[PDB]
Amino acid sequence: SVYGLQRLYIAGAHADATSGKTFDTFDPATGELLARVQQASADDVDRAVASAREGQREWAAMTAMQRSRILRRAVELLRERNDALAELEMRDTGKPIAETRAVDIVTGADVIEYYAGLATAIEGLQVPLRPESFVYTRREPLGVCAGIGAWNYPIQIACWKSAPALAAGNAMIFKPSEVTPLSALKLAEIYTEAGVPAGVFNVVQGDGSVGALLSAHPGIAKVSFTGGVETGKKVMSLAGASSLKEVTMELGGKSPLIVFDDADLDRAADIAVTANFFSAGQVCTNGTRVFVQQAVKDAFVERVLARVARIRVGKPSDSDTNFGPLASAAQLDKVLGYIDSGKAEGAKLLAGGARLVNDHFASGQYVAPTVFGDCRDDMRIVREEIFGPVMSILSFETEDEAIARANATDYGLAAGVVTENLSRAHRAIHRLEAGICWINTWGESPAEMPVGGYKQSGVGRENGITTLEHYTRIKSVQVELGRYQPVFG
Amino acid sequence: SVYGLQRLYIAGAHADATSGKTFDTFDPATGELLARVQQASADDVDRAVASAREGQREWAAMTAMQRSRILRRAVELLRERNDALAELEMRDTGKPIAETRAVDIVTGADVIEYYAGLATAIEGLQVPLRPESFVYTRREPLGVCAGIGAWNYPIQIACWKSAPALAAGNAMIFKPSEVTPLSALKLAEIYTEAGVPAGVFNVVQGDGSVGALLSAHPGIAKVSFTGGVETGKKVMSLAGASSLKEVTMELGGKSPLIVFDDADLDRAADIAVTANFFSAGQVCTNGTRVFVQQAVKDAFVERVLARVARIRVGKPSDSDTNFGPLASAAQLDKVLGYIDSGKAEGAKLLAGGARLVNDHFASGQYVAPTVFGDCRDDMRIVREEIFGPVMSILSFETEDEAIARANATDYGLAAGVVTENLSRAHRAIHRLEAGICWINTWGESPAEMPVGGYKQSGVGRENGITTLEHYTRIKSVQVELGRYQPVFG
Amino acid sequence: SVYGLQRLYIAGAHADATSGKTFDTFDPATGELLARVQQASADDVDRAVASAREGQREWAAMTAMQRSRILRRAVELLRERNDALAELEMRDTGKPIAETRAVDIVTGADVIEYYAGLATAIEGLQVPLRPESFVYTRREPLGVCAGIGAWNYPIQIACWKSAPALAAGNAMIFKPSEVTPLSALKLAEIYTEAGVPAGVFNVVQGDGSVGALLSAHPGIAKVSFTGGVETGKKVMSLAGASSLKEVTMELGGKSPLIVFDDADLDRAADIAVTANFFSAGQVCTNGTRVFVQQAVKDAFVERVLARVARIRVGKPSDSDTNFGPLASAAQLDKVLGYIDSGKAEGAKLLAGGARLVNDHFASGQYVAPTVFGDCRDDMRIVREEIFGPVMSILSFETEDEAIARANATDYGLAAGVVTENLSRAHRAIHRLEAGICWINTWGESPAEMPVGGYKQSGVGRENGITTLEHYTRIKSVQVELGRYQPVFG
Amino acid sequence: SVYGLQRLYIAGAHADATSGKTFDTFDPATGELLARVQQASADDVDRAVASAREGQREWAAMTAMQRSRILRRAVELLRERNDALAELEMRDTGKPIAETRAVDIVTGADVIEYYAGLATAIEGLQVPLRPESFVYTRREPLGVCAGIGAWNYPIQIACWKSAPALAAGNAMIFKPSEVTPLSALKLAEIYTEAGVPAGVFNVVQGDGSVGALLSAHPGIAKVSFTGGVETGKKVMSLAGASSLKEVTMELGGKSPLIVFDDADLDRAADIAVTANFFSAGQVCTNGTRVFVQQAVKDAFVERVLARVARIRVGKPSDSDTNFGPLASAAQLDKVLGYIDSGKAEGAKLLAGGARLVNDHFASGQYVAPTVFGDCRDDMRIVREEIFGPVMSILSFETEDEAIARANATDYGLAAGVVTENLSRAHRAIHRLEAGICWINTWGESPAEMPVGGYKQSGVGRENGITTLEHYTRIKSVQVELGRYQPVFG
Ligand SMILES: NC(=O)c1ccc[n+]([C@@H]2O[C@H](COP(=O)([O-])OP(=O)(O)OC[C@H]3O[C@@H](n4cnc5c(N)ncnc54)[C@H](O)[C@@H]3O)[C@@H](O)[C@H]2O)c1
Ligand SMILES: NC(=O)c1ccc[n+]([C@@H]2O[C@H](COP(=O)([O-])OP(=O)(O)OC[C@H]3O[C@@H](n4cnc5c(N)ncnc54)[C@H](O)[C@@H]3O)[C@@H](O)[C@H]2O)c1
Repeated sequence: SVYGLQRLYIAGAHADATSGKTFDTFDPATGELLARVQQASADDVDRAVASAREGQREWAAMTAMQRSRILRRAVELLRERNDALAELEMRDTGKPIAETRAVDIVTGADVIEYYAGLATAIEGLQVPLRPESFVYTRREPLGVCAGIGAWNYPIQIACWKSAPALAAGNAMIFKPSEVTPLSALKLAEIYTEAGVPAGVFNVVQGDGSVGALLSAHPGIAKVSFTGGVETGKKVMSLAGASSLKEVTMELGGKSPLIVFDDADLDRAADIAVTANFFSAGQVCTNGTRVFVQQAVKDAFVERVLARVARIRVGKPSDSDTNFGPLASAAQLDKVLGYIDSGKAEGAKLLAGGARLVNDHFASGQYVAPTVFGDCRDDMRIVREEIFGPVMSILSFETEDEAIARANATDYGLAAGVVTENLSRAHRAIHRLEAGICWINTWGESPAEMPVGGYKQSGVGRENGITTLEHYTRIKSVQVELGRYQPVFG
Repeated sequence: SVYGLQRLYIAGAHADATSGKTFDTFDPATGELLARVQQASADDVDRAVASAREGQREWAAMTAMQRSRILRRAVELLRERNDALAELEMRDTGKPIAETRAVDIVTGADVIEYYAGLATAIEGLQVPLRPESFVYTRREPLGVCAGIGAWNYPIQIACWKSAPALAAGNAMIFKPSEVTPLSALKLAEIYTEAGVPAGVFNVVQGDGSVGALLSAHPGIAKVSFTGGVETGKKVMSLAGASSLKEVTMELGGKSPLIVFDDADLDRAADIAVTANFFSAGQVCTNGTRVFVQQAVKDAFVERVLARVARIRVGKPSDSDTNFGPLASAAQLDKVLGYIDSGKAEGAKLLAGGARLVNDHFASGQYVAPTVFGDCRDDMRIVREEIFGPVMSILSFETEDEAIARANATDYGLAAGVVTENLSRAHRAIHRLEAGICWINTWGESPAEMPVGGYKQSGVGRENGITTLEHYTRIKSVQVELGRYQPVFG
Repeated sequence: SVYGLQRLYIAGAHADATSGKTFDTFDPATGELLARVQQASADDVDRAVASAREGQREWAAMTAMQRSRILRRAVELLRERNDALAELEMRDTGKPIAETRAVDIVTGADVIEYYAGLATAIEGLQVPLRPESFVYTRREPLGVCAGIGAWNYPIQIACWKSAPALAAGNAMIFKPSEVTPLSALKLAEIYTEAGVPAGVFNVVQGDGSVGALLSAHPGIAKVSFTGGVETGKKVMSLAGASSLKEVTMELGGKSPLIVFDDADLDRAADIAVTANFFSAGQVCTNGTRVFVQQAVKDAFVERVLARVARIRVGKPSDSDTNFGPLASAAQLDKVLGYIDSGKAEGAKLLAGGARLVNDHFASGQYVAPTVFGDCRDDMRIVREEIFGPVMSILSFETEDEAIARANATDYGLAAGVVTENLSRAHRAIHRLEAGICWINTWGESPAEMPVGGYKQSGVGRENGITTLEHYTRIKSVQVELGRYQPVFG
Repeated sequence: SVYGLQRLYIAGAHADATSGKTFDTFDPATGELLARVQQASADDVDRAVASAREGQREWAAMTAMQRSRILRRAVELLRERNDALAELEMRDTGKPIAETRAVDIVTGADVIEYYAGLATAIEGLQVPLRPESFVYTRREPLGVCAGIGAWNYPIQIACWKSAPALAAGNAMIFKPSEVTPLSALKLAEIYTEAGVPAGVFNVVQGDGSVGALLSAHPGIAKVSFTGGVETGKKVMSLAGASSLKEVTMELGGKSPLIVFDDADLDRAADIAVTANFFSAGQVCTNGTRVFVQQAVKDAFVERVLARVARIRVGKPSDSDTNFGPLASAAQLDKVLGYIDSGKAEGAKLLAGGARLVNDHFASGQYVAPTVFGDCRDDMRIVREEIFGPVMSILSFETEDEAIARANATDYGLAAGVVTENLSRAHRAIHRLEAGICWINTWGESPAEMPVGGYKQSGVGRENGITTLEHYTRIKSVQVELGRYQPVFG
């Protein structure tokens, strides 16, 4: 194996698990074994909670500025090690090195940096009731938080969950996806090197059974989960049933991109291609239902296909590549099944549609960038999240029609519109039932911008000032300065 | 029956249920039948959701000030009808008319009044990213919210759940406790009279199975529940597993009141009595573990018992009464079982301890105000919420000991201290793991003050500005004003 | 006279001044004497301050909700008396009854209503420093505030200054313009009837020398002034030099309206006419420099002139009138001098340009709606605020040129653009140096929206949540719970 | 001279003035000439404004995080150079090296660090008006700001004024006191080294005439001033009269320290000594009216005198010194004049009272730590700020008396109480008319805590989130998405 045996990270050090079990992580471009990874046992999760409880006490007793400085040092280390971490993330995920060098660590560190600076701005309120009595609130740490990661943006997710948790004075136990377990360990080392106390960021490893141990643990105050809707429902159920934990969930989507007849069509085609094929289509917010107004449909499709034909499919370790394999064979099987469904249900295959098996591609999990035209709302590929590089193009006649069809889903993660018109841009966005909305762009997720789902695409939010506040619990304190008037007299 | 046949309230009118089933509500002071009440079916809940969806559209399309004015009119009607509603609430709950006339409707209307004024102050954010792009957020209504009530403060709970929901532009379907189904229908009539559109406040009736219909319904965006911890775990589980609803939960407690050696002991005894015997002990925030420092224990207990002996136990319809029956026979059986447990495990009975069965008391559910001394942390009466008039007095030696023992519970609703010392008052409160904290007072819950539980006593909060914010969902809108730089070039 | 002798309003009643001096107010449509008005002396201002100090104590001692309810009662009275107050305001100002019935009292009451609801939401902060110490802030009333009014919106200005001051717990002494002294006394009667304590809203009367008495008085904590830039500089100077008062200033402008080549030209012409001729041109925020892109200049001008020709100039007491006289002979002389200047410097007269003196118009102060074309940036009519019905139309070629020329002024009150393009609308507004910015509309000033000037057009803001915050002063309280470590040991 | 010829700092470099004039700065411990400093001319101030305008454009066009990183680098440099800057500040001010090494740069950098992290959290609002229209606000930089410093905390004041100004995207032109001109130049170098663009922090030098050039300059948007009340009144007057600048002022005080009969008397004596003799008494917030309740007066005075006798008066360059000379001969003359007044008016001299003239002290400006007892409210030393090491002790009988006498002043900067009682601590502080209030401590000014004066002790605030917001101006933007309804039709 490339990276050897990897283990748990508890109490400021790498540590042997006590399960007697390991799992494998692979390079999905080559099938090379990257590491054997020890799986945490229930005892290990218990120990990680005890460790986090102890570290949280020391961390929360520091001043807000002491925490700020330590997180700022972690940011420095992430910037310094960006390229090395990007190489590891590329190996583990299959995403192109051109992506992991520019996006994954950059934006992960961006959010740690943002919350490092805001760690001093967490304030309660004060309000008088009368001259003799007033109320103040404290925003106290929750305690020990759990984060459960997905495999498409492993280190970015670890950063985005741990940053507001740590900035607010919590500890976090993080479990990466078993598909991509490696970079979370590097973040744990960096937090320790930056000065984070032992236990404040612990990493446990394993499959969903280890995630369930975290969701059920009575010593954990909050769970933050990124993954599929079916798993999210199990997590929220168990986290609530076990000990009434606070919950945040980010759960995938079938987000609509609406290209109006007064769109800039070059802009629209660029957006649609980014919104469907970045990270080989494995992005929760991807704009996978592309609604295009009839009058510009043919011109728009011509532009999309010309851009899709120029995608540089290749080895993700090659800097010239901008589209690589999917992250697993299970991914490839599911995506190819959806492509079969689209063909069977009468969608028109306009580009791609098959696994690449020539030369080195045969050793990886490569599916061509795929575009279906003449799609209908009742098709499986239109109704269900594919989580791969499959664009569905749907025509519409009127603005009201596009909005109604865009909203006719139980998903609600993202939405976007392309139009040059001032009124249409805002009025359409205001009617779309999604938490993350883009006008004349797609995909950017600034640290300042709260992101999360409507409907079954999630609960709660990440990023922005509001998310830092949601990693605290409110204590209201009423001070009575006057005589307590007896109620029983 | 006193009040006749009572039904559902859907789409601005009373309406027949379709379950084929009814349940009875009684006067717990006399056993008189107050009403036969129709139970909602699954199809009735569906109809209530469709009605709420329609009303929510009209309500949200109004301006914030239009909603504010209508809620202010509802406040006027609640003030005008205070005494008539207080009589109804006294009949249904058994709480003294002296309480329901001064507290239940007054404070329910107080919170509607507060949120009416704040309905115009729900604001998103704006933040620039660069000259070419900026973000704004919208705080949009969730849609249809569900509220599930408890029987100890029926109309107050209905007011506190519906006020922020309606002010933020939502509709609410409310289910009162089957023990106290009557006053919620009066609130629904009042909202309609005040100008609330049909469907914006609907009432369904029934036992826990009807509450579960609401928690599972895919058309409901949020559930707010008041009740016991074990029911709350079931609700949060089903609400999350069904459709990833947002959840607020207020779940009872075993709140500590710490009387220090430098407390004003008259103040402390007054607080302890209020904190244990108001509403015949049926208050979630009651200070039912009374910790008293050894040096003042005997003097404190003497003062407590002198006040307990002056409690005016009697018919709740008599204005001179300040302590009446419990709300049901099941409540009485549970409370009497706890008294049996306390005696068996060795707690010293200092006052009360038995059912009152002389003269008219035999026809009601009356338990004497009960005080146990020499309690231990391991006793069932100290570990478990009794939800009746049973005070447990525990001695301690040191401040560190009192704080450790106060925190050694999975509950976390309220806490309080009595001390004349500036440093001790705040330093102790800051270390107590509870959401609702009182210094030299107990029990007041101003509209401005967020209230809710730590640990297993709750999720989320009620009241205060922050609670209005959590009856909206955040939509982030990024506006790109410049060229979209192609990612696939 | 129509309304008789009018006096001061101090300590909850009308009261004789002690200056020995009076001044007259006239109806600018007819020259009829409306009232003889007593002028306040320095000793009267002292008495008003002592009265305000006493009333402020009672008012601030009330709860926030008590103040909220009283302000809401004042709103009810203003709505009930809207038409009678509108008639008075039309007589005193000369503005059409169609305006005063729909705008002046409606929007004055709108802002009192908004702040009434927010009076309960004034909150300080709390922030911990370390376990042993924390800070909270109080937002305390300033004390006695002064408001100085202008004659174009007399009762609206009185409402907008007094509403945040009173909601925050202050008293206010208000001096209306000597041109329009009457409606402020009616507002003072209404506040008293609504339950405002004696002294909380006092009215003094007189010219600028009485305004200076308020600005200099050592017992006044803050001055809010509406008026011309040159008077404002005198007020802010004296307010600061006398006792370091806080200051809010709203000072008029020369606001640009930019009509782009992709504007809806019917929309643009409607906006331009409203933005220049409402209230006979006597609006501080009027868009009196109308920049029009060359390609649409002729078509835009044709539409403007067609609308100007349909303005209904007439008696302001007739409901069919939508354009009446100016508020005084001094105003007319100034406006006519500007028209003379524009003609001399070469501006092309397109409409209007002279006093109306036929039939009844001869008895009033009427100037025709006037439009100049082919204007230059160096013209006096383009550089200087006219405060009358005189539109200056300026052609431009490029967007960069329009923005540069729009910004090339020491004014900075308002600005606006007309364009159908999403990018242009926001990018242009973000570059315009004005506090009040409109896209595809003009003139609306919602209670939620902070309004005020950049550069020499003002200091501070009115309306919105932030303005309520600036009618309080911050007290920071640090609580030390631990040992004070000696600095001199 | 020790440091040679020092000059202006404009456009990223040291620069020759064009006045032909210099002034001298001295070491007040020895009379050694530290530097000749060039005085800025009017042309130099004009050039500094043009430079600041250009640098502000580049600085504001950066992202908030780019500004944050550059300010964070400035903090690193200040930490690295703390001891060297502390030595310079000790030479220029006369304050003990034990103070300048621990306080002046530490807390100056603390505030830059705080605002560096908050530079990303400056947000406007968004609020809907109706489906067809919404408002958003921008918080835009003011532009070029001016800061005018005092000599008691030269580099700390430069940091505290420049930090929120720069974090919010402004440039600042700073003029240090001519008594202490040196360390502001070092801060300017550090900002440049950290990456601040040329012109964003410029330093001009000279006496009050140069300060007046800044206050009058039409290109400056805001003035922030620290100094005496008489000068503050001139600054606010001229800043308002010239161009309606925004103004912040911090202006000295006569702050009361109230020692109650239930104070910890050792704590109280420690506080009183710190609050009167730190920085040789040259602190604006010093607690120079020490009110002591009669029952503890003698015990309190005995403790104060014992601590005063242990003050280590000596050379400020000696690390063992904790009390050095005053900053100038003019200071010494004024302080000795006040001491003469106290003696003449009958105050009892309890400690100190004279200049130290033995050995090396004769070459410095040394006044002994001085305590007066049996003071009265009508004494000059009690009514007027001395700005030197002169404590006035006043006895009182009742709590109401102490509060009334504490408030009977036109000052209102700080106040504090010493008491062990919870109720008394808060109820007294809530009644004291001062912006900066301390319970059982004195003098700490955390970055999170807004600080400034009531009454004639100031306008506006420094520090806290609120001050960052006051270095922006609000632009409200109304977007109309629907049809503009013609007003003239
Ligand atoms: N503020 C609070 O935290 C608060 C106040 C009042 C009561 N309580 C708690 O309520 C308890 C009362 O117990 P109880 O057995 O009479 O009532 P409960 O807790 O079982 O029921 C409360 C409400 O939930 C409904 N319900 C019951 N089972 C449900 C289910 N599975 N799904 C959905 N809704 C369901 C009930 O019909 C009722 O409306 C007290 O012991 C106390 O702990 C809490
Ligand atoms: N919102 C605004 O910015 C706004 C709205 C209305 C009017 N204005 C301005 O008001 C101007 C009207 O000019 P005007 O000469 O008739 O009135 P003005 O500006 O001189 O006076 C306005 C008010 O200030 C008082 N006043 C006058 N001199 C004073 C002094 N030295 N100290 C204190 N108060 C003093 C007046 O009595 C009156 O109440 C218009 O040209 C326009 O620029 C501004």
